[PDB]
Amino acid sequence: TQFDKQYNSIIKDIINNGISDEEFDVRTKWDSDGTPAHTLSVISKQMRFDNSEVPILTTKKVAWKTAIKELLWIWQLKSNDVNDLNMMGVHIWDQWKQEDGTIGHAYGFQLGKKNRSLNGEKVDQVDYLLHQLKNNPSSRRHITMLWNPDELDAMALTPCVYETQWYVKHGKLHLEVRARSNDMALGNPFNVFQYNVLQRMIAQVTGYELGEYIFNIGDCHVYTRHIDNLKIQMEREQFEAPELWINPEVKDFYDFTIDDFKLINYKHGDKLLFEVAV
Amino acid sequence: TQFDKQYNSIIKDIINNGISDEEFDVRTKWDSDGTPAHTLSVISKQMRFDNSEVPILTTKKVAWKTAIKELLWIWQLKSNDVNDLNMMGVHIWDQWKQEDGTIGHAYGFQLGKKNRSLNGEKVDQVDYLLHQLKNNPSSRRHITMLWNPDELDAMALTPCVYETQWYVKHGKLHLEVRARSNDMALGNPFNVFQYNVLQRMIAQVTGYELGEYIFNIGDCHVYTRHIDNLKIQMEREQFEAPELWINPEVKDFYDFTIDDFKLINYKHGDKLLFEVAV
Repeated sequence: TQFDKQYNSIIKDIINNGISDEEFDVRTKWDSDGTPAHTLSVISKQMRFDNSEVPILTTKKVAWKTAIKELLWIWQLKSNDVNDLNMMGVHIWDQWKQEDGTIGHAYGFQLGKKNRSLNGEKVDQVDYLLHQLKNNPSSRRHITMLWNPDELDAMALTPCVYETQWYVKHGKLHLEVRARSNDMALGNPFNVFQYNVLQRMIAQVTGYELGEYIFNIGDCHVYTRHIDNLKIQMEREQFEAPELWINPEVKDFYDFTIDDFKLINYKHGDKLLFEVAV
Repeated sequence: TQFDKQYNSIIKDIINNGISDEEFDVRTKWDSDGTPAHTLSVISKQMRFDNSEVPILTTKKVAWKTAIKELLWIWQLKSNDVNDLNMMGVHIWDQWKQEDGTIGHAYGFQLGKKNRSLNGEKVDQVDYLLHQLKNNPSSRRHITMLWNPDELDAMALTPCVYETQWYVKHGKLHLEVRARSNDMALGNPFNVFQYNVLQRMIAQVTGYELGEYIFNIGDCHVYTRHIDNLKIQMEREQFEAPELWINPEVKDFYDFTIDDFKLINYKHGDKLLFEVAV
């Protein structure tokens, strides 16, 4: 399957055929020097996997544990409170916390709203999805959406991976996800691994085998100063994918904890430091 | 960039590798005899066009005028009233008409909700998008969304082609659209033409040239009794694409009317009758 091979192909396309945003007055700067941080981009890319391997990069280490913590905060706890994430030892969302400690009506807040009728009760997007995957498998509407048009102005940030659609065919659960934009050096490897974990989780609790995993990206971009590191990274040895052990005893989506996941035999290349933009 | 070529490739893939829904207790049946109407399907397909020609089939006639009428009702009038569509002489939505004459809070209703703050006024998704394409071209969030999670239960039908993402690069306006599901025989040709017309309208009024046009589909299906006719279509002669004249004098999106569009030199194959699935 291999994520290293697909990722390298998309990166080489951006480097070779990407379009620069030098024409625009960009709002991002390099923190080492205050100069404008420009990117090269391409539109509409897709990565697809058969699930014979965990989609994880071996040419650099992906921060797999943090990826799963963030997934749990959004999908399982359905929280918009950065303090819950701090308690899991995660600090990457601190910059976005509002005066009240939350990120607004974004991400987990959207997955927690009880806005769907089911069995005469009001349930959220997640519980609705869980029920429908088991009881109405052939549905052409198994979708979750974080891009709520009525609440965009109340979000501290708008989500990048904002939707999923699921399909059940012949006992297999297929997942397709979309990101409206992705920084290919820093965000993409993290997001691709993270949603595959979500697919393995839900398939386990709904009773299905793993189908295909498809990850779509609208604006694929890489910052110009990251290009040197990406070129090094593309010449590195690629290892065999590691195994992801997920505790077999978990039967309920809300019972999973960070200790129920383990990556076995994860070999990867040395650390590359990427200049910060923001 | 014949759409005929790309369409025929997808259809062949479905006929050959498609998966049957015979395993499920389908709720659709054939009009002629009441038996269950099953389908073959494939997941996640994509068509891309460079806009050098109008994406329209020539192996059968597409209902181009009706497609533009429904587009204006949803995007320009932003109406959920079937009576408005009947006045333009269109009846394909009558079956979904609720007792108040509307389709609930779907389609046009979502595009007309004043939910975004802009310059001291509350504006809807379409005016917000028009403003942003001109004033914040480089945005990674030029998205419209009809899949509003808070209102799915208030919709008489959930939309098939439910989202768009727009990109502005080097003076060109690219459009990416997604359908969660598409009946490939009856719905896809109509939907693919209809959204390209929207691209041309919007580019004309915002002052950009035409970029790429991408159409993504999640569950791609064809009803089994439609197969023979599709096999016929595939062996038919293909003609050059017609030119689409759009009135050069319209400067405001809200000024376009049906008489501002004319297809010229549209040659296509003879009529094929497809069995109705209720």
